[PDB]
Amino acid sequence: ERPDLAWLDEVTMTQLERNPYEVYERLRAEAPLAFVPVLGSYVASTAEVCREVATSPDFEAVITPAGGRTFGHPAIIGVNGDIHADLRSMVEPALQPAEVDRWIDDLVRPIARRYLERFENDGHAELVAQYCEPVSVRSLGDLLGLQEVDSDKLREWFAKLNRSFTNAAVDENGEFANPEGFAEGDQAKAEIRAVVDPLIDKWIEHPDDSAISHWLHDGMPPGQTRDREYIYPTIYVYLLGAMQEPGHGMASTLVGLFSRPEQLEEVVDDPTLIPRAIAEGLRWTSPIWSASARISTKPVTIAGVDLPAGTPVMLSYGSANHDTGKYEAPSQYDLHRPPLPHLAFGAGNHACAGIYFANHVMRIALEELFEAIPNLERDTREGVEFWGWGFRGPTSLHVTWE
Ligand code: HEM
Ligand SMILES: COc1cc(C=O)ccc1O
Repeated sequence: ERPDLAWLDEVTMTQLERNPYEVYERLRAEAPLAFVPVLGSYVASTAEVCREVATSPDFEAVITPAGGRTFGHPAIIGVNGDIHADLRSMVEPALQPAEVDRWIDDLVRPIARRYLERFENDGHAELVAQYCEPVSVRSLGDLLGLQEVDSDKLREWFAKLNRSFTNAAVDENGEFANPEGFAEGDQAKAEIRAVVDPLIDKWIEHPDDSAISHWLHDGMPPGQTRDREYIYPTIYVYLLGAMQEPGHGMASTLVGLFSRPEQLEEVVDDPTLIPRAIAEGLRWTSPIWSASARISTKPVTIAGVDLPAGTPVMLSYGSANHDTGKYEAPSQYDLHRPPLPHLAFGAGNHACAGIYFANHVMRIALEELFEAIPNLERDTREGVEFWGWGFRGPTSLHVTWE
């Protein structure tokens, strides 16, 4: 409908999944708020527009259409008002910094060592499947009370939920172009129910220190628990992004450090630089790249576009984190980039609830990896491909050493 952006009519879903950065570089220059036809939504591409929409009193949370098809109601990312306040109060206790500091090291460090012990003397590894994803899901899985769910299964679940959640392509009429692409999401949810329903049965009668047991019990009147149908969509929120993103973050940080070998050496020599390395990794390839959204609650003007009430806007934080109005040569990883705010954890009342936990998981994992394999080198015989528009990370990370 906007004549000068008619080229957007020819942008494809596959192009956005394989490499969104060229289209979004054009968006940041041409139309920081733009309707992208294949996504069927306005998209915010710049840091200023993303932060404004995420913090605006004239917007509230909404799930993307394929995200809502995948999670249903009430997913913590998609609700507001009293329901959102309750779900935030439900998830926040185990994520409080003072609480995380009590146990995070005894949680993640033995897990990192266990996975490292399986390959640290091999001279070769694929770090996404052998280290980053397992440490991420095993840490969170244990925290949640899913100790008896294998890391293989947790990784399978987040991969299926990922593809269903981001099955965003629509046709001329705004209908999903790939309706069959939700089926594996439905299959994942059905498997999750068969595993987690007996655990919830047990936690209702015998609460313990698992996070999901506390989601059932915390803040409730005596003898009551939150209904499982009320909490399952937030369980799915965790079983996708909370399981997937710390692994994406550490893998992307490693890819960035490999691209700057002098800086990889710096960090191996001085592991106190790992937090700064991770912060730049999250900016450089944001794990949650364009998965969240808001909806206007009143008519509002953003980036010169007059939006009616009820207008969804996708927040492409991964593009916002390459805003050249903020950063110099953002496409390059640079450990020594001057520390600035970034949007990889979002903004506003729906900003990431697990920042402190997530940074610790990534930090400890990289600490133990560099301790165990200080001469880590990237297998330059194999390339690193990134995939994903909603959630983005490297599909593999082949390394060698010795
Ligand atoms: C590097 C890892 C992670 C990244 C980059 C990340 C990023 C994000 C982003 C971008 C959002 C949406 C914010 C917005 O819409 O403005 C979000 C929401 C959320 N994240 Fe994180 N996340 C990570 C890990 C985690 C972990 C490990 C947990 C839980 C232990 C978690 C819990 C949540 C929750 C509960 C929300 C929903 C908040 C709400 O809607 O009120 N995240 N995250
Ligand atoms: C923290 O987990 C999630 C976060 C988001 C943010 O947009 C979307 C789906 C998720 O599962």
